[PDB]
Amino acid sequence: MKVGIDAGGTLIKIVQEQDNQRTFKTELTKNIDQVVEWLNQQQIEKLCLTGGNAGVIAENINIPAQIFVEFDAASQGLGILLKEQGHDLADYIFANVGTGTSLHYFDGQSQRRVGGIGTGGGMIQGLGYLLSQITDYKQLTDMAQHGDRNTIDLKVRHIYKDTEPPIPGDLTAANFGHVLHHLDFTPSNKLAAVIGVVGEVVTTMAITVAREFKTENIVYIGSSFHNNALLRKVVEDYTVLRGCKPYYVENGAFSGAIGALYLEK
Amino acid sequence: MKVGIDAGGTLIKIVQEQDNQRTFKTELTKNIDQVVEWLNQQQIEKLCLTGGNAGVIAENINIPAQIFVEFDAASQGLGILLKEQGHDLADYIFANVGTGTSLHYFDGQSQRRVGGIGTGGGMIQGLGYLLSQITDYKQLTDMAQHGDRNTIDLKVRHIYDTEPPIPGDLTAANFGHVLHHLDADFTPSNKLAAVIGVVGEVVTTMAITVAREFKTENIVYIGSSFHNNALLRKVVEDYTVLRGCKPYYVENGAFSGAIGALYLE
Ligand SMILES: CC(C)(COP(=O)(O)O)[C@@H](O)C(=O)NCCC(=O)NCCc1ccc2c(c1)OCO2
Ligand SMILES: CC(C)(COP(=O)(O)O)[C@@H](O)C(=O)NCCC(=O)NCCc1ccc2c(c1)OCO2
Ligand SMILES: Nc1ncnc2c1ncn2[C@@H]1O[C@H](COP(=O)(O)OP(=O)(O)O)[C@@H](O)[C@H]1O
Ligand SMILES: Nc1ncnc2c1ncn2[C@@H]1O[C@H](COP(=O)(O)OP(=O)(O)O)[C@@H](O)[C@H]1O
Ligand SMILES: [Mg+2]
Ligand SMILES: [Mg+2]
Repeated sequence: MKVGIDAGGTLIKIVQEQDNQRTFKTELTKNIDQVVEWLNQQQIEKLCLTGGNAGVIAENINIPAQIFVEFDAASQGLGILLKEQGHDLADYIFANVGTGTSLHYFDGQSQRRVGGIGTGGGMIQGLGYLLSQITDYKQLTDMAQHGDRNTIDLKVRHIYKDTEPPIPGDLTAANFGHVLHHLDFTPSNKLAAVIGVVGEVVTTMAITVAREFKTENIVYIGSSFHNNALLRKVVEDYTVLRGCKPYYVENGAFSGAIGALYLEK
Repeated sequence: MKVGIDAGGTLIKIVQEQDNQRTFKTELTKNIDQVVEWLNQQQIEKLCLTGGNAGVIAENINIPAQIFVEFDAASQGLGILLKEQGHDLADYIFANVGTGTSLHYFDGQSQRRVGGIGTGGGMIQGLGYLLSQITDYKQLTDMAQHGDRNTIDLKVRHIYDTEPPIPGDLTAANFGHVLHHLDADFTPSNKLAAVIGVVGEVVTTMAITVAREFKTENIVYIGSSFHNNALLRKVVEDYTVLRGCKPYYVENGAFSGAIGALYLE
């Protein structure tokens, strides 16, 4: 029984490894006390930790464990998942959309963090609550899927009216830029708008560093995508529209947890 | 007299050259017909137009107008103002924070658009409205200046008693602290500071990124989004300096396109 844990800002991602068969488990970071409780009802050969709240588990537990830096673990665990699912990428950008967003360039050998931005799942939840007073994640994201962004977001065509614009008319020109023109807004529409801006910024920054480091492959991981097809859709379609190849990975959110186990030896 | 006009998504910038004197004027883009009726009264030697709404002006007036693309006009005006204000820059990014944001790299001889994002002035107004119900720009910005982002934004140190792999004071996630502070009723000022906060962080991030890519330490910020918004300017200025780049703000920078259309011929 080997256990990899990525204790991040919002979710604790738990990977158990036993007989080459891995099981996946997730807890809220708010419930970190229940993860410690659970760990001590377990027999564990090796415990491998990563992410911001790894210290909290490390100090509150009796058994020995080892801490690894999340950027390396994510990069190592991601690489493992990609290969198992049939993707042979000599290089790629990967964007880790957790509570916040961290961007890395994997050159084929190692990773380097090339950027980051505070627009992630934290903002989806945070700004989502402020606009809808919903706290429940499933409730929030499900509702957002029905949303229409037309009355909230402003497109290039809306600025350029009938004159042909210098860049595609369909692009978002300003997020939340149509609001002051439609003053006569449902939580669906508002929540979809929040997810939309988060998506478009992440994709923008991803595509920019992808171009900077001369690769067309962009991989998107993080729990921010779970139960949120709209976010996934917003990211993939713009990646494609800029001539890059988006990649999604099953259990991609557990890259840090798996990478920790791999970094351990 | 001579008249240059940048008719944008939110503001119409008007530069009047008469008797060796410049007059800088702003009218709301909702009042475009009003601007049109003013142009028809006037004695004008040369009318030069740019921006998305330039076409609405041209088809409604009774004199000829020369139309140019706002990217080329913005660049020409900015290079004029820069040289006039003592600046001798070999190369730079210029970040145009208008209704939306457009990023450009000036190599010495010409500009090329290197990216954009819909986080800008129009987001500040629309999103600000949803969180406060304030539709008056001046009320919106004034209110936001005394805002405190502490209880709303999530920093890197808050995710990590551990030493983080990147500086702890940085924003990890905008609005990422909201779920932790549910009990607090969030003041309009504090919410609006965080709106301005995320807009400033995204644009500055992208401008720093493209600056690194095109190998320039100079980033010139323009656009009327900075008008009456010390917070935005500060957010953008401090983080540009934070990342080892030189930020430049230009007197009449928001009128770059209006000036530049008069000198693009
Ligand atoms: C911190 C962390 C690695 C933690 O991983 P996780 O818990 O999985 O989200 C991840 O959230 C992250 O990379 N967040 C974004 C950190 C970042 O690169 N911020 C730059 C955006 C920014 C731009 C301007 C800023 C600023 C911050 O602080 C003040 O001025
Ligand atoms: C269009 C315009 C030049 C108009 O000038 P102005 O009125 O001076 O702000 C300016 O607002 C601008 O550059 N806006 C941003 C356009 C852009 O580069 N968008 C990319 C961000 C984006 C990312 C993903 C998207 C998307 C848009 O559309 C849906 O999918
Ligand atoms: N069951 C859930 N509870 C809360 N947030 C969730 C859940 N499922 C997905 N999320 C989303 O995932 C985000 C966290 O993503 P993750 O990659 O786990 O980041 P971290 O490593 O910071 O925990 C949340 O902010 C939210 O947008
Ligand atoms: N008088 C004003 N009324 C409304 N918004 C203003 C005003 N002055 C400055 N702004 C801000 O500047 C933005 C417009 O910037 P600008 O560069 O003029 O954009 P555009 O070229 O699209 O008109 C607005 O979205 C708003 O945030
Ligand atoms: Mg994480
Ligand atoms: Mg403009």
